[PDB]
Amino acid sequence: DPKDFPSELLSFLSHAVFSNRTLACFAIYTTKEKAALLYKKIMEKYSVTFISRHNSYNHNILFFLTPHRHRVSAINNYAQKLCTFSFLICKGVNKEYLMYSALTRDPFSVIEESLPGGLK
Amino acid sequence: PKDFPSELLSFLSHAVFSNRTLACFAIYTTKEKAALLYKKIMEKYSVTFISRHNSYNHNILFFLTPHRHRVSAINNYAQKLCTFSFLICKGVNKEYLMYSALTRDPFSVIEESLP
Amino acid sequence: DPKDFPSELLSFLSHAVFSNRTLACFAIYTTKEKAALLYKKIMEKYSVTFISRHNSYNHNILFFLTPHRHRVSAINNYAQKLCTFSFLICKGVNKEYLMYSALTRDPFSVIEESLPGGLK
Amino acid sequence: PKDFPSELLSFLSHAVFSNRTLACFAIYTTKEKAALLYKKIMEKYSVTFISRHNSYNHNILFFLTPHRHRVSAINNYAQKLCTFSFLICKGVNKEYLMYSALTRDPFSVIEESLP
DNA sequence: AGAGGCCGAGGCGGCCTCGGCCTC
DNA sequence: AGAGGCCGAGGCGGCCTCGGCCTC
Repeated sequence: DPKDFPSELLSFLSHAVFSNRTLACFAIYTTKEKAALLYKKIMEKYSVTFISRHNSYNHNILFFLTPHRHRVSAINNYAQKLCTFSFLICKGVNKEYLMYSALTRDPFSVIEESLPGGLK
Repeated sequence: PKDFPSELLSFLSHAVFSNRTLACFAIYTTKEKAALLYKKIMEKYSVTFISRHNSYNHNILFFLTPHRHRVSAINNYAQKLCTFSFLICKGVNKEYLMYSALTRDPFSVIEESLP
Repeated sequence: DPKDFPSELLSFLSHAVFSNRTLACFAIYTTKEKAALLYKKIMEKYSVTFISRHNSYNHNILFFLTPHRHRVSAINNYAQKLCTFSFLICKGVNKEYLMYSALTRDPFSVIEESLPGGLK
Repeated sequence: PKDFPSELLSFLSHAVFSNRTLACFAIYTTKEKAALLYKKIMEKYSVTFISRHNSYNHNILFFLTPHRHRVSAINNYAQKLCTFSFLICKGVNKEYLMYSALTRDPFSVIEESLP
Protein backbone atom coordinates (compact mmCIF):
# COMPACT_ATOMS: atom_id res chain seq x y z
CA ASP A 1 0.00 0.00 0.00
CA PRO A 2 1.12 3.54 -0.84
CA LYS A 3 2.81 5.49 1.97
CA ASP A 4 2.11 8.91 0.41
CA PHE A 5 0.39 10.43 -2.66
CA PRO A 6 1.90 9.80 -6.13
CA SER A 7 5.23 11.62 -6.51
CA GLU A 8 3.86 13.75 -9.32
CA LEU A 9 1.25 15.33 -6.99
CA LEU A 10 3.42 15.98 -3.95
CA SER A 11 4.45 19.51 -4.95
CA PHE A 12 0.76 20.61 -4.77
CA LEU A 13 0.14 19.26 -1.32
CA SER A 14 0.92 20.56 2.11
CA HIS A 15 3.44 18.46 3.98
CA ALA A 16 2.99 20.48 7.23
CA VAL A 17 2.78 18.31 10.32
CA PHE A 18 3.40 20.83 13.12
CA SER A 19 0.85 23.44 12.01
CA ASN A 20 -2.64 24.26 13.28
CA ARG A 21 -3.34 26.31 10.15
CA THR A 22 -6.77 25.49 8.78
CA LEU A 23 -7.60 25.28 5.10
CA ALA A 24 -10.34 24.58 2.67
CA CYS A 25 -9.01 22.10 0.17
CA PHE A 26 -8.05 18.48 0.87
CA ALA A 27 -7.22 15.22 -0.82
CA ILE A 28 -7.52 11.63 0.36
CA TYR A 29 -5.66 8.61 -1.12
CA THR A 30 -7.38 5.36 -0.36
CA THR A 31 -8.97 2.21 -1.81
CA LYS A 32 -11.72 2.27 -4.48
CA GLU A 33 -14.15 0.90 -1.89
CA LYS A 34 -13.38 3.48 0.80
CA ALA A 35 -13.21 6.41 -1.64
CA ALA A 36 -16.64 5.52 -3.01
CA LEU A 37 -18.06 5.52 0.49
CA LEU A 38 -16.19 8.67 1.58
CA TYR A 39 -17.26 10.55 -1.55
CA LYS A 40 -20.82 10.72 -0.22
CA LYS A 41 -19.91 10.83 3.52
CA ILE A 42 -17.44 13.73 3.09
CA MET A 43 -19.85 15.55 0.77
CA GLU A 44 -22.49 15.55 3.48
CA LYS A 45 -20.28 15.89 6.58
CA TYR A 46 -18.51 19.03 5.36
CA SER A 47 -21.11 20.48 2.98
CA VAL A 48 -18.46 20.54 0.29
CA THR A 49 -18.53 23.18 -2.39
CA PHE A 50 -17.00 20.56 -4.72
CA ILE A 51 -15.81 16.95 -4.50
CA SER A 52 -14.35 14.67 -7.14
CA ARG A 53 -13.16 11.05 -7.10
CA HIS A 54 -10.26 9.95 -9.32
CA ASN A 55 -8.44 6.80 -10.41
CA SER A 56 -4.85 6.67 -9.13
CA TYR A 57 -2.66 3.62 -9.90
CA ASN A 58 -5.43 1.15 -8.94
CA HIS A 59 -6.52 3.09 -5.83
CA ASN A 60 -8.61 6.24 -5.70
CA ILE A 61 -8.02 9.90 -4.81
CA LEU A 62 -10.74 12.21 -3.45
CA PHE A 63 -10.30 15.92 -3.99
CA PHE A 64 -12.59 18.41 -2.22
CA LEU A 65 -13.19 22.03 -1.38
CA THR A 66 -15.01 22.97 1.84
CA PRO A 67 -17.14 26.12 2.53
CA HIS A 68 -15.45 26.60 5.91
CA ARG A 69 -11.88 25.93 7.04
CA HIS A 70 -10.63 22.80 8.75
CA ARG A 71 -7.41 21.40 10.19
CA VAL A 72 -6.00 18.55 8.10
CA SER A 73 -5.96 16.55 11.36
CA ALA A 74 -9.74 16.99 11.67
CA ILE A 75 -10.44 15.73 8.15
CA ASN A 76 -8.02 12.89 8.76
CA ASN A 77 -9.67 11.97 12.10
CA TYR A 78 -13.03 11.77 10.37
CA ALA A 79 -11.83 9.76 7.38
CA GLN A 80 -9.73 7.34 9.52
CA LYS A 81 -12.78 6.37 11.62
CA LEU A 82 -14.49 5.14 8.43
CA CYS A 83 -11.38 3.34 7.12
CA THR A 84 -10.31 0.94 9.79
CA PHE A 85 -8.25 -1.87 8.12
CA SER A 86 -7.60 -0.12 4.70
CA PHE A 87 -4.87 2.46 3.89
CA LEU A 88 -5.77 6.13 3.93
CA ILE A 89 -3.59 9.18 3.44
CA CYS A 90 -5.18 12.61 3.97
CA LYS A 91 -3.36 15.86 3.10
CA GLY A 92 -4.18 19.52 2.71
CA VAL A 93 -3.90 20.88 -0.77
CA ASN A 94 -1.95 24.13 -1.26
CA LYS A 95 -1.98 24.40 -5.12
CA GLU A 96 -5.65 23.69 -5.58
CA TYR A 97 -6.01 24.25 -9.33
CA LEU A 98 -2.77 22.45 -10.16
CA MET A 99 -3.84 19.48 -8.05
CA TYR A 100 -7.31 19.21 -9.56
CA SER A 101 -6.00 19.67 -13.11
CA ALA A 102 -3.29 17.05 -12.61
CA LEU A 103 -6.02 14.75 -11.30
CA THR A 104 -8.06 15.04 -14.50
CA ARG A 105 -5.17 14.16 -16.85
CA ASP A 106 -3.25 10.89 -17.30
CA PRO A 107 -2.21 8.86 -15.44
CA PHE A 108 -5.26 9.92 -13.41
CA SER A 109 -8.85 10.27 -14.41
CA VAL A 110 -12.20 11.36 -13.07
CA ILE A 111 -14.58 8.70 -11.78
CA GLU A 112 -17.32 11.08 -10.56
CA GLU A 113 -17.59 14.69 -9.51
CA SER A 114 -20.23 16.80 -7.77
CA LEU A 115 -20.62 19.49 -10.50
CA PRO A 116 -21.09 18.77 -14.16
CA GLY A 117 -18.00 19.63 -16.20
CA GLY A 118 -15.83 19.98 -13.06
CA LEU A 119 -13.90 23.16 -12.23
CA LYS A 120 -11.92 25.68 -14.33
CA PRO B 1 -25.05 -14.67 26.01
CA LYS B 2 -26.41 -11.21 26.86
CA ASP B 3 -26.25 -11.33 30.68
CA PHE B 4 -24.61 -13.22 33.53
CA PRO B 5 -25.96 -16.67 34.58
CA SER B 6 -29.42 -15.90 35.92
CA GLU B 7 -28.52 -17.15 39.42
CA LEU B 8 -25.60 -14.72 39.91
CA LEU B 9 -27.63 -11.61 39.11
CA SER B 10 -28.49 -10.72 42.73
CA PHE B 11 -24.82 -10.58 43.66
CA LEU B 12 -24.21 -7.92 41.00
CA SER B 13 -24.73 -4.20 40.83
CA HIS B 14 -27.70 -3.43 38.60
CA ALA B 15 -26.76 0.23 38.09
CA VAL B 16 -27.24 1.99 34.71
CA PHE B 17 -27.09 5.72 35.45
CA SER B 18 -24.68 5.75 38.40
CA ASN B 19 -21.20 7.25 38.55
CA ARG B 20 -20.57 5.14 41.69
CA THR B 21 -17.20 3.44 41.78
CA LEU B 22 -16.41 0.04 43.36
CA ALA B 23 -13.62 -2.45 43.98
CA CYS B 24 -15.11 -5.79 43.00
CA PHE B 25 -15.98 -6.82 39.46
CA ALA B 26 -16.99 -9.76 37.32
CA ILE B 27 -16.47 -10.49 33.64
CA TYR B 28 -18.40 -13.06 31.59
CA THR B 29 -16.56 -13.93 28.43
CA THR B 30 -15.13 -16.71 26.22
CA LYS B 31 -12.48 -19.17 27.53
CA GLU B 32 -9.80 -17.57 25.31
CA LYS B 33 -10.59 -14.03 26.49
CA ALA B 34 -10.88 -15.09 30.15
CA ALA B 35 -7.44 -16.68 30.09
CA LEU B 36 -6.05 -13.51 28.45
CA LEU B 37 -7.94 -11.06 30.65
CA TYR B 38 -7.15 -12.91 33.88
CA LYS B 39 -3.49 -11.87 33.40
CA LYS B 40 -4.17 -8.44 31.76
CA ILE B 41 -6.65 -7.35 34.45
CA MET B 42 -4.25 -8.51 37.15
CA GLU B 43 -1.49 -6.24 35.86
CA LYS B 44 -3.64 -3.30 34.73
CA TYR B 45 -5.56 -2.98 37.98
CA SER B 46 -2.87 -4.37 40.31
CA VAL B 47 -5.60 -6.67 41.62
CA THR B 48 -5.46 -7.86 45.21
CA PHE B 49 -7.26 -11.06 44.14
CA ILE B 50 -8.46 -12.55 40.85
CA SER B 51 -10.21 -15.90 40.24
CA ARG B 52 -11.20 -17.58 36.95
CA HIS B 53 -14.23 -19.92 36.88
CA ASN B 54 -16.14 -22.25 34.59
CA SER B 55 -19.69 -21.22 33.79
CA TYR B 56 -21.89 -23.01 31.21
CA ASN B 57 -19.14 -23.49 28.60
CA HIS B 58 -17.87 -19.94 29.13
CA ASN B 59 -15.69 -18.43 31.87
CA ILE B 60 -16.16 -15.89 34.67
CA LEU B 61 -13.40 -13.69 36.05
CA PHE B 62 -13.94 -12.39 39.60
CA PHE B 63 -11.61 -9.71 40.93
CA LEU B 64 -10.90 -7.27 43.76
CA THR B 65 -8.93 -4.09 43.10
CA PRO B 66 -6.86 -2.03 45.63
CA HIS B 67 -8.55 1.21 44.38
CA ARG B 68 -12.20 1.89 43.30
CA HIS B 69 -13.22 1.98 39.59
CA ARG B 70 -16.28 2.71 37.48
CA VAL B 71 -17.79 -0.41 35.96
CA SER B 72 -17.66 1.49 32.64
CA ALA B 73 -13.88 2.00 32.95
CA ILE B 74 -13.27 -1.70 33.58
CA ASN B 75 -15.59 -2.47 30.65
CA ASN B 76 -13.81 0.03 28.37
CA TYR B 77 -10.46 -1.59 29.14
CA ALA B 78 -11.76 -5.20 28.72
CA GLN B 79 -13.71 -4.40 25.54
CA LYS B 80 -10.73 -3.09 23.60
CA LEU B 81 -8.88 -6.38 24.23
CA CYS B 82 -12.07 -8.14 22.92
CA THR B 83 -13.08 -6.34 19.71
CA PHE B 84 -14.59 -9.57 18.24
CA SER B 85 -15.54 -11.85 21.17
CA PHE B 86 -18.50 -11.53 23.60
CA LEU B 87 -18.03 -9.81 26.96
CA ILE B 88 -20.20 -8.65 29.82
CA CYS B 89 -18.62 -6.63 32.60
CA LYS B 90 -20.55 -5.95 35.86
CA GLY B 91 -19.74 -4.60 39.31
CA VAL B 92 -20.23 -6.98 42.21
CA ASN B 93 -22.28 -5.86 45.22
CA LYS B 94 -22.26 -9.15 47.14
CA GLU B 95 -18.56 -10.00 47.09
CA TYR B 96 -17.94 -13.09 49.28
CA LEU B 97 -21.44 -14.34 48.23
CA MET B 98 -20.41 -14.12 44.55
CA TYR B 99 -17.02 -15.80 44.98
CA SER B 100 -18.54 -18.58 47.14
CA ALA B 101 -21.31 -19.27 44.57
CA LEU B 102 -18.65 -19.33 41.80
CA THR B 103 -16.77 -22.01 43.83
CA ARG B 104 -19.85 -24.31 44.03
CA ASP B 105 -21.71 -26.10 41.22
CA PRO B 106 -22.54 -25.32 38.37
CA PHE B 107 -19.38 -23.22 38.71
CA SER B 108 -15.82 -24.38 39.16
CA VAL B 109 -12.53 -22.69 39.94
CA ILE B 110 -10.01 -22.87 37.10
CA GLU B 111 -7.47 -20.69 38.93
CA GLU B 112 -7.02 -18.14 41.74
CA SER B 113 -4.29 -15.64 42.57
CA LEU B 114 -4.33 -16.96 46.15
CA PRO B 115 -4.53 -20.82 46.67
CA ASP C 1 3.84 39.33 47.85
CA PRO C 2 1.40 36.44 48.26
CA LYS C 3 2.15 33.29 46.24
CA ASP C 4 -1.43 31.97 46.41
CA PHE C 5 -4.85 32.96 47.83
CA PRO C 6 -5.32 33.09 51.63
CA SER C 7 -5.21 29.58 53.13
CA GLU C 8 -8.77 29.87 54.34
CA LEU C 9 -10.09 30.21 50.75
CA LEU C 10 -8.04 27.49 49.07
CA SER C 11 -10.59 24.70 49.58
CA PHE C 12 -13.11 26.64 47.39
CA LEU C 13 -10.76 27.15 44.50
CA SER C 14 -9.69 24.95 41.67
CA HIS C 15 -6.03 24.02 41.80
CA ALA C 16 -6.16 22.28 38.35
CA VAL C 17 -3.20 23.10 36.15
CA PHE C 18 -3.39 20.38 33.49
CA SER C 19 -7.08 20.81 32.59
CA ASN C 20 -8.76 22.53 29.65
CA ARG C 21 -12.10 22.47 31.48
CA THR C 22 -13.84 25.81 31.19
CA LEU C 23 -15.86 27.42 33.95
CA ALA C 24 -17.85 30.43 34.85
CA CYS C 25 -16.59 31.65 38.18
CA PHE C 26 -13.15 33.11 38.91
CA ALA C 27 -11.18 35.00 41.50
CA ILE C 28 -8.14 37.25 41.19
CA TYR C 29 -5.74 38.18 44.06
CA THR C 30 -3.85 41.35 43.35
CA THR C 31 -3.02 44.87 44.55
CA LYS C 32 -5.69 47.46 45.48
CA GLU C 33 -4.63 49.51 42.45
CA LYS C 34 -4.85 46.66 39.93
CA ALA C 35 -8.07 45.23 41.38
CA ALA C 36 -9.76 48.61 41.11
CA LEU C 37 -8.77 48.83 37.47
CA LEU C 38 -9.63 45.19 36.71
CA TYR C 39 -13.02 45.49 38.39
CA LYS C 40 -14.25 47.66 35.52
CA LYS C 41 -12.09 46.05 32.77
CA ILE C 42 -13.21 42.49 33.63
CA MET C 43 -16.82 43.62 34.01
CA GLU C 44 -16.81 44.91 30.45
CA LYS C 45 -14.49 42.35 28.82
CA TYR C 46 -16.50 39.33 29.96
CA SER C 47 -19.97 40.85 30.38
CA VAL C 48 -20.01 39.51 33.92
CA THR C 49 -23.25 38.49 35.52
CA PHE C 50 -21.72 39.61 38.84
CA ILE C 51 -18.40 41.01 40.08
CA SER C 52 -17.29 42.03 43.55
CA ARG C 53 -14.05 43.48 44.93
CA HIS C 54 -12.89 42.60 48.46
CA ASN C 55 -10.23 43.55 51.00
CA SER C 56 -7.77 40.72 51.67
CA TYR C 57 -4.86 41.27 54.09
CA ASN C 58 -3.95 44.65 52.53
CA HIS C 59 -4.39 43.47 48.93
CA ASN C 60 -7.65 42.93 47.06
CA ILE C 61 -9.60 39.94 45.74
CA LEU C 62 -11.97 40.12 42.74
CA PHE C 63 -14.72 37.54 42.54
CA PHE C 64 -16.80 37.19 39.36
CA LEU C 65 -19.33 35.10 37.51
CA THR C 66 -19.36 35.07 33.68
CA PRO C 67 -22.36 34.44 31.34
CA HIS C 68 -20.26 32.10 29.18
CA ARG C 69 -17.49 29.66 30.10
CA HIS C 70 -13.77 30.36 29.99
CA ARG C 71 -10.49 28.57 30.65
CA VAL C 72 -8.73 29.87 33.76
CA SER C 73 -5.69 30.36 31.50
CA ALA C 74 -7.70 32.76 29.32
CA ILE C 75 -8.82 34.91 32.25
CA ASN C 76 -5.27 34.82 33.56
CA ASN C 77 -3.80 35.84 30.16
CA TYR C 78 -6.13 38.83 30.06
CA ALA C 79 -5.51 39.94 33.63
CA GLN C 80 -1.70 39.46 33.40
CA LYS C 81 -1.47 41.82 30.39
CA LEU C 82 -2.94 44.60 32.56
CA CYS C 83 -0.74 43.80 35.58
CA THR C 84 2.81 43.93 34.41
CA PHE C 85 5.06 44.64 37.46
CA SER C 86 2.47 43.84 40.25
CA PHE C 87 1.53 40.38 41.64
CA LEU C 88 -1.56 38.67 40.32
CA ILE C 89 -2.96 35.24 41.05
CA CYS C 90 -5.98 34.06 39.04
CA LYS C 91 -7.88 30.86 39.88
CA GLY C 92 -11.14 29.19 38.96
CA VAL C 93 -13.66 28.93 41.72
CA ASN C 94 -15.31 25.54 42.30
CA LYS C 95 -17.37 26.29 45.49
CA GLU C 96 -18.86 29.53 44.28
CA TYR C 97 -21.25 30.31 47.15
CA LEU C 98 -18.76 29.30 49.82
CA MET C 99 -16.10 31.49 48.23
CA TYR C 100 -18.32 34.56 47.90
CA SER C 101 -19.72 34.14 51.43
CA ALA C 102 -16.25 33.72 52.92
CA LEU C 103 -15.28 36.89 51.04
CA THR C 104 -18.02 38.94 52.70
CA ARG C 105 -17.10 37.96 56.28
CA ASP C 106 -13.99 38.77 58.35
CA PRO C 107 -11.11 38.87 57.75
CA PHE C 108 -12.40 39.94 54.32
CA SER C 109 -14.88 42.56 53.37
CA VAL C 110 -16.68 43.99 50.37
CA ILE C 111 -15.27 47.13 48.76
CA GLU C 112 -17.76 47.32 45.85
CA GLU C 113 -20.02 44.94 43.99
CA SER C 114 -22.01 45.10 40.76
CA LEU C 115 -25.48 44.30 42.25
CA PRO C 116 -26.94 45.96 45.28
CA GLY C 117 -27.04 43.64 48.29
CA GLY C 118 -24.72 41.10 46.59
CA LEU C 119 -25.70 37.44 46.07
CA LYS C 120 -27.58 34.87 48.20
CA PRO D 1 14.78 60.91 17.29
CA LYS D 2 12.00 59.47 15.10
CA ASP D 3 14.00 58.54 11.98
CA PHE D 4 17.55 57.89 10.80
CA PRO D 5 19.90 60.84 10.08
CA SER D 6 18.30 62.55 7.10
CA GLU D 7 21.33 61.87 4.87
CA LEU D 8 21.22 58.08 5.29
CA LEU D 9 17.58 57.74 4.26
CA SER D 10 18.25 56.95 0.57
CA PHE D 11 20.39 53.96 1.52
CA LEU D 12 17.47 52.43 3.43
CA SER D 13 14.42 50.46 2.45
CA HIS D 14 11.34 52.65 2.74
CA ALA D 15 8.88 49.73 2.76
CA VAL D 16 5.74 49.75 4.96
CA PHE D 17 3.45 47.07 3.53
CA SER D 18 6.02 44.59 2.19
CA ASN D 19 6.69 41.06 3.38
CA ARG D 20 10.05 41.22 1.52
CA THR D 21 12.98 39.84 3.47
CA LEU D 22 16.60 41.07 3.31
CA ALA D 23 20.07 40.50 4.71
CA CYS D 24 21.32 43.96 5.62
CA PHE D 25 19.94 46.09 8.43
CA ALA D 26 20.56 49.22 10.44
CA ILE D 27 19.59 50.18 13.97
CA TYR D 28 19.53 53.71 15.38
CA THR D 29 19.55 53.67 19.14
CA THR D 30 21.22 54.94 22.35
CA LYS D 31 24.92 54.28 23.10
CA GLU D 32 24.00 51.82 25.88
CA LYS D 33 21.60 49.85 23.67
CA ALA D 34 23.99 49.88 20.68
CA ALA D 35 26.80 48.40 22.76
CA LEU D 36 24.38 45.74 24.07
CA LEU D 37 22.73 45.03 20.72
CA TYR D 38 26.01 44.87 18.81
CA LYS D 39 26.82 41.65 20.73
CA LYS D 40 23.19 40.33 20.98
CA ILE D 41 22.48 40.80 17.26
CA MET D 42 25.79 39.17 16.40
CA GLU D 43 24.86 36.00 18.29
CA LYS D 44 21.13 35.94 17.51
CA TYR D 45 21.52 36.37 13.77
CA SER D 46 24.96 34.76 13.42
CA VAL D 47 25.93 37.92 11.55
CA THR D 48 28.60 37.74 8.86
CA PHE D 49 29.53 41.35 9.66
CA ILE D 50 28.46 43.97 12.21
CA SER D 51 29.75 47.54 12.67
CA ARG D 52 28.91 50.12 15.37
CA HIS D 53 29.10 53.84 14.53
CA ASN D 54 28.78 57.27 16.10
CA SER D 55 25.91 59.38 14.83
CA TYR D 56 24.90 62.74 16.37
CA ASN D 57 25.34 61.66 20.01
CA HIS D 58 23.63 58.33 19.33
CA ASN D 59 24.90 55.13 17.70
CA ILE D 60 24.16 53.17 14.52
CA LEU D 61 24.58 49.43 14.16
CA PHE D 62 25.06 48.15 10.59
CA PHE D 63 24.89 44.41 9.96
CA LEU D 64 24.81 41.66 7.33
CA THR D 65 23.14 38.33 8.09
CA PRO D 66 23.87 34.91 6.46
CA HIS D 67 20.08 34.36 5.94
CA ARG D 68 17.28 36.82 4.95
CA HIS D 69 14.94 38.39 7.57
CA ARG D 70 11.90 40.64 7.72
CA VAL D 71 12.70 44.11 9.01
CA SER D 72 9.79 43.57 11.43
CA ALA D 73 11.42 40.42 12.86
CA ILE D 74 14.72 42.20 13.49
CA ASN D 75 12.73 45.07 15.04
CA ASN D 76 10.69 42.70 17.23
CA TYR D 77 13.87 41.13 18.57
CA ALA D 78 15.67 44.49 19.14
CA GLN D 79 12.60 46.15 20.71
CA LYS D 80 12.17 43.59 23.48
CA LEU D 81 15.78 44.21 24.61
CA CYS D 82 14.87 47.97 24.60
CA THR D 83 11.53 48.31 26.39
CA PHE D 84 12.45 51.83 27.67
CA SER D 85 15.04 53.30 25.27
CA PHE D 86 14.53 54.68 21.73
CA LEU D 87 15.12 52.45 18.71
CA ILE D 88 14.59 52.61 14.98
CA CYS D 89 15.23 49.50 12.92
CA LYS D 90 15.35 49.70 9.07
CA GLY D 91 16.41 47.44 6.22
CA VAL D 92 19.31 48.64 4.10
CA ASN D 93 18.93 48.71 0.31
CA LYS D 94 22.26 50.36 -0.53
CA GLU D 95 24.66 48.22 1.48
CA TYR D 96 28.27 49.24 0.66
CA LEU D 97 26.97 52.84 0.16
CA MET D 98 25.54 52.82 3.71
CA TYR D 99 28.63 51.33 5.38
CA SER D 100 30.95 53.71 3.47
CA ALA D 101 28.87 56.78 4.48
CA LEU D 102 28.88 55.53 8.11
CA THR D 103 32.72 55.40 7.92
CA ARG D 104 33.00 59.08 6.82
CA ASP D 105 32.04 62.25 8.72
CA PRO D 106 29.70 63.02 10.55
CA PHE D 107 29.87 59.28 11.29
CA SER D 108 32.67 57.33 12.88
CA VAL D 109 33.43 53.66 13.40
CA ILE D 110 33.43 52.61 17.06
CA GLU D 111 33.95 48.93 16.21
CA GLU D 112 33.67 46.30 13.46
CA SER D 113 33.57 42.51 13.48
CA LEU D 114 36.23 42.55 10.74
CA PRO D 115 39.20 45.05 11.11
C1' DA E 1 11.29 48.44 -4.39
C1' DG E 2 7.40 47.91 -2.31
C1' DA E 3 2.89 45.64 -2.14
C1' DG E 4 1.08 41.72 -1.10
C1' DG E 5 -0.45 36.43 -1.68
C1' DC E 6 1.03 32.35 0.55
C1' DC E 7 2.17 28.89 4.25
C1' DG E 8 4.43 26.10 8.34
C1' DA E 9 5.22 26.61 13.32
C1' DG E 10 2.95 27.25 16.98
C1' DG E 11 0.24 30.21 20.81
C1' DC E 12 -4.55 30.67 22.20
C1' DG E 13 -9.08 29.46 24.02
C1' DG E 14 -13.34 27.21 23.40
C1' DC E 15 -15.73 22.36 23.01
C1' DC E 16 -16.01 17.51 24.56
C1' DT E 17 -15.53 12.76 27.34
C1' DC E 18 -13.24 9.54 30.83
C1' DG E 19 -12.96 8.12 35.00
C1' DG E 20 -12.53 9.26 39.33
C1' DC E 21 -14.60 12.05 43.62
C1' DC E 22 -18.82 13.23 46.32
C1' DT E 23 -23.94 13.39 48.43
C1' DC E 24 -28.97 12.29 48.26
C1' DA F 1 -28.07 0.98 45.59
C1' DG F 2 -28.59 3.67 42.09
C1' DA F 3 -29.05 8.38 40.31
C1' DG F 4 -26.58 11.98 39.49
C1' DG F 5 -23.74 16.63 40.49
C1' DC F 6 -18.98 17.65 40.27
C1' DC F 7 -14.12 18.17 38.50
C1' DG F 8 -9.02 17.36 36.79
C1' DA F 9 -6.62 15.29 32.84
C1' DG F 10 -6.44 15.67 28.51
C1' DG F 11 -8.08 14.85 23.27
C1' DC F 12 -10.10 17.71 19.69
C1' DG F 13 -10.55 21.36 16.26
C1' DG F 14 -11.28 26.06 15.26
C1' DC F 15 -9.10 31.01 15.59
C1' DC F 16 -4.96 33.97 15.28
C1' DT F 17 0.07 36.02 14.29
C1' DC F 18 5.21 35.60 13.19
C1' DG F 19 8.38 35.32 10.13
C1' DG F 20 9.84 33.26 6.41
C1' DC F 21 8.85 31.97 1.14
C1' DC F 22 7.23 33.66 -3.45
C1' DT F 23 5.63 36.79 -7.72
C1' DC F 24 3.90 41.20 -9.74
